[PDB]
Amino acid sequence: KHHHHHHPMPKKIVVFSLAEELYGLDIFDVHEVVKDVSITKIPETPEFIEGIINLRGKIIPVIDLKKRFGIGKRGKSKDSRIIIVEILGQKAGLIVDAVHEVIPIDENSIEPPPPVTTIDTAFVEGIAKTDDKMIIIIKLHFLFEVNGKEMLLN
Repeated sequence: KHHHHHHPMPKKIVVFSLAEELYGLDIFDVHEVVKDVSITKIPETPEFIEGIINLRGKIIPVIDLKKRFGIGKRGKSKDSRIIIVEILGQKAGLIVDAVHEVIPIDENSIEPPPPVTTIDTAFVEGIAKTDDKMIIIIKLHFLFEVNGKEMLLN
């Protein structure tokens, strides 16, 4: 890849909400955003695996982040979406209450989480701070890892 230095190209975070809290992902990790509809529940899976979607002929497992993180089960509406990401070279869907904004940030303002924070640090890449808000940048790596093994993943 040939890079350009003509003008500043800031880190852009897609900010979404889960109940009363703000979370983010780098736009680079956001492949697409689909509506939170027609999730087919799959028997014998963990509760946080809401099910699957059929997206253009591909099976995509969808996680409910509130169930994964232990967040209050409030905030769902028509604004709900499924953010398509890639975890270990596989497509995955993350349920969110809404994509609110896309904000530029200095990557160097992102702080490592303390040992114990809003959600398990296993799920936290770093902590950014916007408006007068805390934004946890989610780490995608282990979202599907149940004990030593990946569910519906690998």
